[PDB]
Amino acid sequence: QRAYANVNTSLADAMAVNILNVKDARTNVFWADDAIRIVSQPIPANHELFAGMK
Amino acid sequence: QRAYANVNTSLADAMAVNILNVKDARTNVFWADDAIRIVSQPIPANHELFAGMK
Repeated sequence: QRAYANVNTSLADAMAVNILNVKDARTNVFWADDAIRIVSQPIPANHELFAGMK
Repeated sequence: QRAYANVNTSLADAMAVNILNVKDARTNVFWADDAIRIVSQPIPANHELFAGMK
């Protein structure tokens, strides 16, 4: 399990939480291409079961 | 404009109007033909948005 470590230390008891967005700002987004996907499934309204609608 | 004048005299200030219905008698109507226009227009139900019906 320790082979998957990312942070160097565990959360302590009294640790203060910093807030990185202090002020309103317009974002700039960057990623490696692989990170985001779009999953899409078809909706079968062409099936025999729907005979009313075109 | 005077070509359209159908009356010899404009309305005075104090002038007696005369209502001609003193009784409930049932009408007898006469007109010169083409005095009543009947306007018609189709209802377009054949459109593809209506496809769920004949």
